[PDB]
Amino acid sequence: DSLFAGLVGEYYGTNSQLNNISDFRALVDSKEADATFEAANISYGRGSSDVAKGTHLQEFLGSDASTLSTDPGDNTDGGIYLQGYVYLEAGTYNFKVTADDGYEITINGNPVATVDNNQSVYTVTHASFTISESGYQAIDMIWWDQGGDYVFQPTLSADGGSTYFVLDSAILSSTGETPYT
Ligand SMILES: O[C@H]1[C@H](O)[C@@H](O)[C@H](O)[C@@H](O)[C@H]1O
Ligand SMILES: [Ca+2]
Ligand SMILES: [Ca+2]
Ligand SMILES: [Ca+2]
Ligand SMILES: [Ca+2]
Ligand SMILES: [Ca+2]
Ligand SMILES: [Ca+2]
Repeated sequence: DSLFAGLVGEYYGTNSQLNNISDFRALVDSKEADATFEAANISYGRGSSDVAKGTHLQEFLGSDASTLSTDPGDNTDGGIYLQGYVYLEAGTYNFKVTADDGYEITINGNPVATVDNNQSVYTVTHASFTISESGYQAIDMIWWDQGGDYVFQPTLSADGGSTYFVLDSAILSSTGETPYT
């Protein structure tokens, strides 16, 4: 599998409505990804006029779009599924996520940030969680756009919410091996 400083990204589009996490996960299950990419700087958007139309996905992904495997065709609705590893020291953390529409982030298989509905842009400060052992932790994310505006910026705090960082190539690994890229 390729080793890079990022998460493995998949994009899926649909012409059905995405109302909630279940709907997007079912879309992921239903087919092969419409495009793959390397998610090395997970701060996407904001934009307008549907993520799944035209070149809006490219604009949304920005700095990560040069790794797209293809340019998807138009759809009404769409979203991303990211998976891989993140280096975190043992301790307490919490996410603070800005998004339109919803999303779910899991670490070591456990949900740590959830918005199970559509929404115009909103920032949630999520509850803390603990990491028991320093190292590369498993992480995955889903996010979608039902239409209209779109943005997705998870940030993470290690210091009780005083400072937050974007998850990017400093700490992400596609396989859990140390990237030297
Ligand atoms: O991007 C849109 C936009 O913000 C709409 O005004 C809101 O109602 C939707 O839920 C969201 O998807
Ligand atoms: Ca699939
Ligand atoms: Ca396109
Ligand atoms: Ca950008
Ligand atoms: Ca609203
Ligand atoms: Ca829709
Ligand atoms: Ca939207």
